[PDB]
Amino acid sequence: SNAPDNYFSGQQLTLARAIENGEVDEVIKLASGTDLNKPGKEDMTLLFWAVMNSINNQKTPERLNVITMLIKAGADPLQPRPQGKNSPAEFVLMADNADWIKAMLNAGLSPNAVDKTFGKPIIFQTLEAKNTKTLQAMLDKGADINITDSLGNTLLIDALDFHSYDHVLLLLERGADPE
Repeated sequence: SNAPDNYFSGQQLTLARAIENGEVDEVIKLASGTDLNKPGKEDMTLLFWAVMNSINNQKTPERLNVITMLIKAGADPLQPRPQGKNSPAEFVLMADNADWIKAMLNAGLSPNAVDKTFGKPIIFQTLEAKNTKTLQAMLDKGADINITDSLGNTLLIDALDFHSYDHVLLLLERGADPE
């Protein structure tokens, strides 16, 4: 049957079970003596495991706090996956709401962070979301609204180019430099 044992063994499996249980104090305890960043099987990581298991109407605030506590303990929210697949922070910036990114910003994720594969500001991932909530979270936490990619494009230029009007209008309302 399907269980965290699909991905993890040993001390990582013990911590994956505490994550699955939404047990914040036990996660805090186990994290110290667990390799937080070594992938398990199928490229699964403990932090991706915490993002998946947060989707539960039981103990929801505590399950978001498990994400925060894993990052404070040294789980890397910017760790890439193989073959150019993205990090937990980049992944949750495309989501329909900002609960995940807020849990990571609460653990000291920089709103100006760049990805470790390509060096792109992770805030560009918000332009892929269906609404402006993750961009609002990053700008609210003090992201540079005028940060550029390697070719000098801003969030505003990219949003205009794709006709992502809701993102354009939020960026303008927040004072994004149009030149």
